[PDB]
Amino acid sequence: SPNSQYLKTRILDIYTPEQRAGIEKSEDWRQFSRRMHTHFPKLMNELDSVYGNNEALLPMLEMLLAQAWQSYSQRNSSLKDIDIARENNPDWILSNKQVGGVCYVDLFAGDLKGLKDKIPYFQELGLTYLHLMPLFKCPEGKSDGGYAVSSYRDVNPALGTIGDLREVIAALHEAGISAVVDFIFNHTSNEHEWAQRCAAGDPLFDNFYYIFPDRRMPDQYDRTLREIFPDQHPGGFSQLEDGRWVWTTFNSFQWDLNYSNPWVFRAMAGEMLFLANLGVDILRMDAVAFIWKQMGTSCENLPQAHALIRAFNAVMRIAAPAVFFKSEAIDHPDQVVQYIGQDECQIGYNPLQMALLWNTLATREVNLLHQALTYRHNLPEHTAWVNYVRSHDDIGWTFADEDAAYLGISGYDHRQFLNRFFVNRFDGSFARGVPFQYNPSTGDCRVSGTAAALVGLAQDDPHAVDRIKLLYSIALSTGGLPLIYLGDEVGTLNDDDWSQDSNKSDDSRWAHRPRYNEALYAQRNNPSTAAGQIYQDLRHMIAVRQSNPRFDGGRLVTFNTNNKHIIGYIRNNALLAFGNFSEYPQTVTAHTLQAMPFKAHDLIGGKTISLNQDLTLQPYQVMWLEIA
Ligand SMILES: OC[C@H]1O[C@@](CO)(O[C@H]2O[C@H](CO)[C@@H](O)[C@H](O)[C@H]2O)[C@@H](O)[C@@H]1O
Ligand SMILES: OC[C@H]1O[C@@](CO)(O[C@H]2O[C@H](CO)[C@@H](O)[C@H](O)[C@H]2O)[C@@H](O)[C@@H]1O
Ligand SMILES: OC[C@H]1O[C@H](O)[C@H](O)[C@@H](O)[C@@H]1O
Ligand SMILES: OC[C@H]1O[C@](O)(CO)[C@@H](O)[C@@H]1O
Ligand SMILES: OC[C@H]1O[C@](O)(CO)[C@@H](O)[C@@H]1O
Repeated sequence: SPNSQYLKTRILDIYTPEQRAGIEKSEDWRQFSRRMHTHFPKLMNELDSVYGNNEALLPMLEMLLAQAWQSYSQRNSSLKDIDIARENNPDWILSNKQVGGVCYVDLFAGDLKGLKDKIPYFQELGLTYLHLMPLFKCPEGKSDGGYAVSSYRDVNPALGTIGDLREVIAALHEAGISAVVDFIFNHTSNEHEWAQRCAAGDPLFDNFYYIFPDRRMPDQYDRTLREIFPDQHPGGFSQLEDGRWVWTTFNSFQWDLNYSNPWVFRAMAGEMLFLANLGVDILRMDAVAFIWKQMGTSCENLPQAHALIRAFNAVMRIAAPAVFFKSEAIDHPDQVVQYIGQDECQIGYNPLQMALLWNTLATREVNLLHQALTYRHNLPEHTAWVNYVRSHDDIGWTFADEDAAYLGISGYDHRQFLNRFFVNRFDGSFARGVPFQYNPSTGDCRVSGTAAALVGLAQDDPHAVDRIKLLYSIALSTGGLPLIYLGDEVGTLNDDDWSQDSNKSDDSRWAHRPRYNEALYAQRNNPSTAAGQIYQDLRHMIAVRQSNPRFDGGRLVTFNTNNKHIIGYIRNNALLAFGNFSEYPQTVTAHTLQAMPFKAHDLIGGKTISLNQDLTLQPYQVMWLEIA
């Protein structure tokens, strides 16, 4: 294997002697050379572990490093300042100052210019982080909501131009907001030029996808593949018009890229560098689990998938240090956490906490949540969870069966209950969700619907507003970067017309992708409305989180409340949080509170609470007590 010094000398061979002397004395080359020294051994090691003695590895690597240098050279000086800042502040992601939001540009603001016009609202809300849903060109009609990408470079013209996107990112940065976008690197649309040219037999795109002559290998693979959208097709493959079969983990119009071809890694690393130099701060690594395949396995979470992501990480450390990764792994918690590492994905979605928030609202019992917060919350140094309540996707019940079994809970039976409960097929349920991907072969099902729909706001359940507050309080205070599904902060309900659009009617996730509700946002400062009640209470929690250092960092210790309905945990040995998941009043006894200070200020309600007597919480009440 080559060394960084050898490879650097060859990078420079493209220059005339006169040009080269100038480059070698330059600040950019000095920084690039330093980062090569520090980070190239990781890049080489990870790529070696995946591709081994492949003839194409060294030529690909040299091509990639040449691109990395050109990319860093071209990179804007303002971005190079963020590179340095984050290179010397790896824990910026862990600051209590960070609060994120996510929205669709079209649904929330019409187009990119409209989105730029909403930036003052984002500042008003206190956001420091904004994830914009897939922005680039995609098939007309059905595109999995933009996740079938036809071009990584050309903006969806319904949203505007690449110039509009540049103005948005600059305007976000001006407003103190990180720009977060998707890196959809497991698959492209079937209309992507790479896909068309690969299928057409263009030798330049040979082996860019997984294409088979018949069902022989697809049948073998399907013995062990999980079905993500069983409504759409069985197993992991779809048939082309010419009779061949292509790997399609997701929709039939999403073709899995073939990372066993090192030139595919190179191609996507080039796409990553392009996004980096737009000034993107965080790339959401979509479908991380699926980027390596192996017969006889689930073709999820394989060692090479992790190694490739670590290879991508090294490329950013070399050529765009400001760019961090957010892993999307929605799976068993033992597998979710493996993507999170300073050298892999520095942050990642926390589906366990999210799913168990909803679980706890249904059961009223904090057992599973307490277990998760006790044993699966704390992370390695320089990493963080992204804690959330809802997303653009369905809710999957991804708690661990093994964990549940310790508590005497059958995972299978419990999921059957949660699914009935949240689609209003259980006596007395307050939830108004919609099924998503019921799989008759496994009994698995997921849930669609907005936060407000799932807590009972559609039917004006008097507890709905407080339920929303409780859920978000936990995401905001457990430690990690909280992510608001924009629209939730004014109680936005389902798009009840989603099923009438023939492009959407077989995908119930569209139920919880409503447009910006002008009527609700107009009432956000009106305490007489649900919208204003939700907004003011969420905004207050955001303000407290961001201003109070007791929330800093990602670590917590749970507190045994001795009440099966009340969750408790402590931040920085200084903030004691209680959340009541019962619709009835619930007490923490004076006996349970004996070790605490005599009195404590509650940041939620603003009163001084006596801890030497029984503490009774109203239904769904949250308390944030300063105990140091
Ligand atoms: O200065 C480096 C050293 O590289 C040698 C070739 O062995 O020339 C290479 O570097 C030049 C300057 O970048 C290139 O113009 C040339 O094409 C490349 O072969 C020497 O010529 C040079 O001294
Ligand atoms: O049920 C409403 C609506 O949802 C769509 C597709 O998302 O199907 C979902 O609901 C069906 C009924 O339970 C499930 O069989 C299916 O798996 C689920 O995705 C439509 O098919 C349906 O009309
Ligand atoms: O009927 C309600 C019960 O159904 C299931 O058994 C669930 O596992 C349990 O949590 C719930 O209380
Ligand atoms: O760490 C400081 C951070 O605060 C922000 O404004 C919000 O993310 C970032 O743009 C900046 O890098
Ligand atoms: O740090 C918080 C501490 O400060 C006080 O208000 C006064 O000492 C205590 O009641 C409280 O425990």
